[PDB]
Amino acid sequence: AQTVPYGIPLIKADKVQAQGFKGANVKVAVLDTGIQASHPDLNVVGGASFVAGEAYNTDGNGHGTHVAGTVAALDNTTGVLGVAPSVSLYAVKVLNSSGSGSYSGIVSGIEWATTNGMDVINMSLGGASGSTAMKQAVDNAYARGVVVVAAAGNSGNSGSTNTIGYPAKYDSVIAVGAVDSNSNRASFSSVGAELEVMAPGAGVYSTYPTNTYATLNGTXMASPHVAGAAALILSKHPNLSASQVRNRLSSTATYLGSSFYYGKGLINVEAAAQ
Ligand code: NA
Ligand code: NA
Repeated sequence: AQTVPYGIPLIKADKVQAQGFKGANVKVAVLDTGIQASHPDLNVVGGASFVAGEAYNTDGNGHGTHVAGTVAALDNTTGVLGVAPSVSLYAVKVLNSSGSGSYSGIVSGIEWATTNGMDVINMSLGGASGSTAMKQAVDNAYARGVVVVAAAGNSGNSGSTNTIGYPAKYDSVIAVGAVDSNSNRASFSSVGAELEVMAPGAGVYSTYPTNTYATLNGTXMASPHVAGAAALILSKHPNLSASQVRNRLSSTATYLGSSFYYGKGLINVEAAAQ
């Protein structure tokens, strides 16, 4: 009936859901291409669109629905199961159906999340360059107590070259890498002095536009696993500042190898929310 993607047990998330920690009442914004609100295995509680011509509750591309799915697909008997099934999900469309969006459209997106009280902000987007405003936008969301998690990048390792992208590159933002189901790092995963943790990214199955589920690859898939893990930790220890949460994710991580390719290693929501 319900499929449990490899990532859920990979990061010990299933152990936490067992204790009864599902991330209920935690507000999480997915800053992506929108979310097919009508998907049965998903429940968007609200949000906003900073993209012209399209509401936030529609996904013209598929990316946003897949990512939102990894964070909180309903713990029911249909489709998949997400990392934090009881999270209050927010669709913040800042990327058009082509998967591209402006610095401003994104900054506005981040601005809305903080002002509207999201405890976690997920950004599975990024590019070769950043912005003075974007930098400011994330440092404040963070100073304001939100957990900003972003995708590291699908730029492979170009030697000793830093392929980590923005917004990830910033220090107030968590740069997530990608591992397969074997816990080995996936080839597309970006390498850099900023790679912070690794989460499932290869062959991630989740909800997908027009009431179905697909398998995709990318650090974009890795990212909603830590945003999902932040949610469980916060549901367990509510009065935990963003920094404490950030620390327990990295600190407790399962070492796999060199931090330039792994950061602190694979995550372990169970050790983290301890
Ligand atoms: Na489900
Ligand atoms: Na960062």
